Amino acid sequence: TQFEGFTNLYQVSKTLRFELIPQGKTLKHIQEQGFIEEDKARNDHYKELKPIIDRIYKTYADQCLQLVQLDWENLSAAIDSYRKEKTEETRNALIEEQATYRNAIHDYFIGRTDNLTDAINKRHAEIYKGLFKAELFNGKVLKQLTTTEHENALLRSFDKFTTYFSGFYENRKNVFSAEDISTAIPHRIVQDNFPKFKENCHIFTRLITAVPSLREHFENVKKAIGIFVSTSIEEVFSFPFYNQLLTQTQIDLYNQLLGGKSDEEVIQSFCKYKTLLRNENVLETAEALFNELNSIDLTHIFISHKKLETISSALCDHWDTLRNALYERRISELTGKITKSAKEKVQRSLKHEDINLQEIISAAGKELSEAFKQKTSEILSHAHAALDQPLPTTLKKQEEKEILKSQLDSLLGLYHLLDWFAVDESNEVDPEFSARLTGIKLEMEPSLSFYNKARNYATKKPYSVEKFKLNFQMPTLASGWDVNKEKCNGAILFVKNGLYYLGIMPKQKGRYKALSFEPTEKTSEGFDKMYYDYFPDAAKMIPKCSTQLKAVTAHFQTHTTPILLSNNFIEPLEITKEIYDLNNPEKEPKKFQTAYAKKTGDQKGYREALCKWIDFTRDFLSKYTKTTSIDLSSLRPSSQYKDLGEYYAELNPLLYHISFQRIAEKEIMDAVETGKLYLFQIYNKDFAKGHHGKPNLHTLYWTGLFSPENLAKTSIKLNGQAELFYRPKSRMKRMAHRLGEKMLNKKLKDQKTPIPDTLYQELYDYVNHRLSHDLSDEARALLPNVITKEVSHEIIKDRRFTSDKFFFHVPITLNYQAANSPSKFNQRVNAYLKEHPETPIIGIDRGERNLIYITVIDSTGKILEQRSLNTIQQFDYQKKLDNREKERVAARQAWSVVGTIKDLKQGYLSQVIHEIVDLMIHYQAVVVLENLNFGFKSKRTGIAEKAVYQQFEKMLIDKLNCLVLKDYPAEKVGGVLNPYQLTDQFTSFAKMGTQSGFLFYVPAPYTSKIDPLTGFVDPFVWKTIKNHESRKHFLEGFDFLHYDVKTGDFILHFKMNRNLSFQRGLPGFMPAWDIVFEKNETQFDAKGTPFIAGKRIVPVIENHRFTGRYRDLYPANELIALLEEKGIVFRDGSNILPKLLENDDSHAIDTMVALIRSVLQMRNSNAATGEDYINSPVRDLNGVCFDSRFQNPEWPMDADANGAYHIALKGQLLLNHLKESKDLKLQNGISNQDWLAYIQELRN
DNA sequence: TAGTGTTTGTCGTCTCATCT
RNA sequence: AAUUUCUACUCUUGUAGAUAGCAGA
DNA sequence: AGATGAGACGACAAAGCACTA
Repeated sequence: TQFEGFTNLYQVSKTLRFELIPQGKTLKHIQEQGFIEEDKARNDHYKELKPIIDRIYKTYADQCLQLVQLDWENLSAAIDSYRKEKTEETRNALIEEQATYRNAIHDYFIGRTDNLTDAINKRHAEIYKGLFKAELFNGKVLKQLTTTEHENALLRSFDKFTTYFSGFYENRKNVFSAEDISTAIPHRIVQDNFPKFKENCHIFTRLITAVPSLREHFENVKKAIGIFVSTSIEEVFSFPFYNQLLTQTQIDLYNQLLGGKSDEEVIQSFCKYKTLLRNENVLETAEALFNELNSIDLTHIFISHKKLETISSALCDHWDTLRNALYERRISELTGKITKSAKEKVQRSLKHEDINLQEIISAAGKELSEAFKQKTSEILSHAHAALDQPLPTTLKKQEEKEILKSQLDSLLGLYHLLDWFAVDESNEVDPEFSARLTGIKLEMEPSLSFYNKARNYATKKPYSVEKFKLNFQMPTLASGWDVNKEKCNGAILFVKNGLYYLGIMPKQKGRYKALSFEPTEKTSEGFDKMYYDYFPDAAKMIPKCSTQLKAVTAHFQTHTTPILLSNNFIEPLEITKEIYDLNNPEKEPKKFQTAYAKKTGDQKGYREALCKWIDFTRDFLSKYTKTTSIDLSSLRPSSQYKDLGEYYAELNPLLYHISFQRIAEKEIMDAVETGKLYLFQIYNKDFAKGHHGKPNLHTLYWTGLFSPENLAKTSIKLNGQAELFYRPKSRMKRMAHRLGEKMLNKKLKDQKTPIPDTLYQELYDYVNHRLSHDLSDEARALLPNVITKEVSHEIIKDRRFTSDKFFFHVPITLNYQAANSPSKFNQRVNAYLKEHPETPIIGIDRGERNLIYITVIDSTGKILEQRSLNTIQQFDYQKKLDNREKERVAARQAWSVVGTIKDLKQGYLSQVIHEIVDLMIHYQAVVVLENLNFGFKSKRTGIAEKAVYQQFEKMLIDKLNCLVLKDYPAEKVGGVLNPYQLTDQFTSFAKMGTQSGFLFYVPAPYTSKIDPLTGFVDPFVWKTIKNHESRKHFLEGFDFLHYDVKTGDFILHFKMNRNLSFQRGLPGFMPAWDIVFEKNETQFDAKGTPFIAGKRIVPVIENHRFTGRYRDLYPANELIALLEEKGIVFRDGSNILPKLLENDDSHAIDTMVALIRSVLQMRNSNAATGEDYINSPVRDLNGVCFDSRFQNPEWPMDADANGAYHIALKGQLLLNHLKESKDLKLQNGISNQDWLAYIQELRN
């Protein structure tokens, strides 16, 4: 099983795009006929027609909801039982009960409810059937039903033209669906409004029982308005009335009984919403609510569990403190022998329940109240200071964009604060507080969309990529390329001197005139027209065109003798009665399908019927008009065919064929001149006259589609259903590099270091002698290093959108001869890997000093190669460009900068995809990524968490589904004819497992802070130790600390069976460890650059601000300094820890604990001095601790090298587990304990 | 009494309940 | 600063890589 | 928690009907 055998496995479809350049006078004819303006009127009638069409849905849905009468008592009991017992049995009971009620509403729409009679029930089915297709435009559905006359007009306007309404049809199915989707009407009734209405009835009866005078008072309010005159106040708070609360007019009356594109558009709309917040006095109402919390009962003010961790991180040291403080106080009030089961019950309770504010204060201390008060006034003051601050006049300057974002941050900050409180009625919420909070919470709700709408207004490019499809009054334009359907579709392809032209023939003067081109000899100069000949699928076409004809069926039903067909046949086709009888039996399993043989066993009759059917099929192929000549004899004899499946799989490729015939140039040019044909050259900058160099992949697909070898034997299919588009020019400010100016390169003379953006713009302005300001000192120093360029020719920025452009979307099917879908791809991958035990591993990790780092390991774990992918094609992404982008973010903190950073990240990951696939193909290795489910990356990494990287994995999977290398020849596997198929088709981010073809996924955590020589990891959770007694207990856990006089290194023997309270719970292998304090000698690497052994970089300066700045540290030096200062002897090699405890000095003990933490900190980095390395605090079997500063080629170079290398080892673990296991299945994830045990057993 | 302009044929994969 | 169009770019009226479009979040 | 199973939807030429002479 060669690695090159992973090709032609399953079909893959791609949609190529091209820009159509009108040829000759075709643009003049199109403008004269007004096809573009009519299509613009069509796409704009879409929005005009959409509300008109919605009248049908609104009316029909409203009419169906008027007859709904249900007993909601069962649904209420399922809601009560789930709130009563929080068990998974009551949850599934409620989920099923909701699905039952949703279907009860759905049966009113489709007409399958027992509550309505057959006459009414069947009338709804006749409407719901044609409710999501072209029957909306017939007026038939409207004839069953309510509309303006403009409706008739505009619905008649898309008759036989419902293509644009495709996705819209799905959006309307989401409205009437019975599934548990929030877009639907049944879901809104069952799971949204009824729990609200059910809660309203409970709030009502509780108030009336406690305060009976409130009953007559509520009744007076209902009578004084005029709503629900036939219904008393007790009945509107009873379940049967909810059946009359299913329509908007009734919902509006119910709610009223309770209640009584441009720059200036964002300023006028926000200031209108902003000035509305003053009149409602929502700030004064909010400031009054949070002031109530100082005196009201806080046992009924509840905090949402979904926000408790966020509040803990915003008001306390960590996210842990609140959940932990509540845990300790609840364990403090348990009864009897507190087992470990009772503790786990308290843990699980804190994950999914709302905590009242009093229990939080009683468990966290008075310092939370001060944090709650300070944070509340801080947010309220910023929102108060932003409502009176006026917006600027325009968004032209960045200083004016900043104040708009600043005021939105204050508005979103208050909106964030209000979502701290639980909204669900499951808790005993305060009467007045919950009403006043819910009021201002809903009045601050539009501020969230205003934040996103405003950020999108200014994080958008100056373009306008909006386009509308062109139909040319052709309902099925470019639907199929077949020559027979050429007249009905009107779309053909040409090719001339290597240039591909698209031609379409519009209707002539409102009528269909067919252009009959005359083929000539190849010696005649002219175009070459594609003669697309197709026959979709024999399995469906042969019965339809031969024996499923209505005339044939009628003749056989009425008459018995065989019939002859002389229509659409070169020679008449003889059809017998028996072939029809076999194709039309009295049982569902026909004798043709394997089901008959499976359920009967009559193999002889099965084979005889199959042979007769195949003979009839061959005769039909011979006798049919279009297939009479297409190489029918190439098939194998009919007798030995096993089943119809293989015969059709063999016959279908032979039916499809593409041929080219020379057509005189004069005829095509005269057709274009007359207006009968619209020529369009297909252009993608790879057909330009200035082109030189390897082309795009889509250009290669297009070229190889029409290659002679592909024409002779199909491998790329030209599918139908093509589309044409048109993009109006969208220019708002035209800038170009005109002749005589001076262009500045965005790179220095080294061609790898990009200029900072602001410095580049300033230098470009200065070079053209058009800068008023003097050059800055840094810019002046940078100027000698930059290279400027003269303008040879004009270069218009964003020239793509300075003129109207046509477009052509054509789909292709790569690997046409393969199967429709992959069949157990992972099993084949595992078989290949098992049969090739020496296949290397590729590990990819996101570093911190580089965006993407990769290391490849062989079967034995040796590093074959470690490379940095932060520089691609002579351009530094991480070390230079992303650093300047981050500096610009820190200097301004705008939105457009963040958007540009995201776009740059996406582009860089695209280049990384190319590099990864290149390395894959070179090494024939299996690539191991990291699954984003487990762990998260620190903010120091260049790549974000799960946002950009997760899309990168999907893009890599898609690339490897059909991988073509442009340097490879077409014939060789990997070229455009035989692409590599190395991964299964992507389905979903959650659905993909630990393996996807040659892509493996291993858990992210525990891959970087690991000693590559020993597998040692820092076991202590330093956040646990806080007090002096904790430090004493931690320090007394270790066995001894004796100073080796001969080597000058301290040895701190530690056993994993100690200090379990401070460990992370991962023993692994190696029960005992020997932590070593390296003597600070100056070691030399391969390059000879000196470095101090044992050097550590620590950020601990102050307890809270322990990350302000990194500090140098050499643990041995200050260890011996402290020992000398404290008057303790250590040169004798005696134990030191008991002496330290005997000294009982808090400063010495705290410094010792800090030293242990620092020495156990392996990854030491300092961006200011360009330092990033890992130092092992323990010795391996060789007797030396790892030090990446030695730059040993066989060991990781730096910390990112460590991460990538250990990801590769995790992938190797998975591969070895596969190899040893008999079954071809990969273990679902690797446990941290299991991985640690494996690596520590391997290293030791 | 023609003639000019949407449905069908069966097979493939998806997609919600479901036996084991 | 020139792109089916997205990123980065310029000795090269273009370069390297990626690119499955339609409708809608 | 992996299955089978009924039902629905994509593929596209050509058969085959809705309007006009």
